[PDB]
Order: sequence, then structure tokens, then C-alpha cells
Amino acid sequence: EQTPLQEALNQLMRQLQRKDPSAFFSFPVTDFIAPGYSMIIKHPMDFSTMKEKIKNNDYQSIEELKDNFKLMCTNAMIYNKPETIYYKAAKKLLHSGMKILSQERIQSLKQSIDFMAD
Ligand SMILES: CC(=O)c1cc(-c2cc(C(=O)NC3CC3)ccc2C)c2ncccn12
Repeated sequence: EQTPLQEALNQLMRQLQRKDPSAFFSFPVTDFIAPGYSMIIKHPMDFSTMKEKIKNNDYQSIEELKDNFKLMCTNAMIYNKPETIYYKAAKKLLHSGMKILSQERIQSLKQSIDFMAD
């Protein structure tokens, strides 16, 4: 039902989402709640979309998930003005998420994935 890589990606997801208690990054931003979003942000990302990419096996590496997570936070800091709650929340989430997605945890998880293979 899940490969070791999928299991590892799903666990990181849960860890990252716990750093978004406001649930602002849980779901895709739409043009209705953020006017002109689709004209400014060319590659949207959110936790629910990351969740489908894992289930659909779109990720070949943990680094890909980390890139998507950074994209999530980068999009929010580009679209939202610094005085907004969403900008501040993106900065807090980026800092907390990058500690979760440290080189040491990523390398540790990659070692485990290889040990569970073949
Ligand atoms: C990531 C980001 O840029 C973003 C996220 C949201 C958003 C807000 C709420 C919410 O609860 N809003 C009420 C507190 C006022 C719920 C879910 C989402 C996806 C948002 N809304 C407008 C502009 C930007 N954003």
C-alpha cells in the first residue's frame, strides 16, 4: 500500500503540518480568497497537494518534498504583503520546517529507506 519512501514522506508531512496550527497551508489558495493569486503565483503548492503527490508517487526523493515545502512558503511570502498574517505565518513555518527537514534527518531517513529495500 505504501513504499518505504512513501512512508517516510508521509511522516515528514505530518511533522511539517504540526507547525501550521492555523491550517493556512493545509489547502490550496484560490483566487476567491486571494484575488489575482493565479496571475502572480505560477506554481501553487499546499499540504493537501503534497499529500496527493506522495500517494500518486510523484516524488522520487525526500529532496523533492523539501523543495515543494519551500515553494509553499516562498509563494506565500511573494503574494502576501509583509504586514499580513499569512506572510508572518509563512516565515514561521519555513524556519520550523527547515529544522524538521535538516540534512541529518534527510540523510538518516534515506539510509533507512535503502535498508528496507530489496
Ligand atoms: C498560504 C496563503 O497565502 C493563504 C492561505 C489562506 C487561507 C486562509 C484561511 C483562513 O482561515 N482565513 C481566515 C483567517 C481569515 C483558510 C485557508 C486558507 C488556504 C489565505 N487567504 C487569503 C490570502 C492568502 N492565504
